Amino acid sequence: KTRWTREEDEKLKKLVEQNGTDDWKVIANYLPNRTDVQCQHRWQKVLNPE
Ligand code: NA
Repeated sequence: KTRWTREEDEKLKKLVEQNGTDDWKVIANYLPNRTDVQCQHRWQKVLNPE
């Protein structure tokens, strides 16, 4: 239940740009306390502000 920080969002965006989205476990590996699913969901949100 940890809120997302701007630094996390930026890291998330760059991690996806460099690695792609075929493996969310790779992306999550670099975001402490964030799982693959949490990273995919956040990414979808940052792409289109709900
Ligand atoms: Na993680």
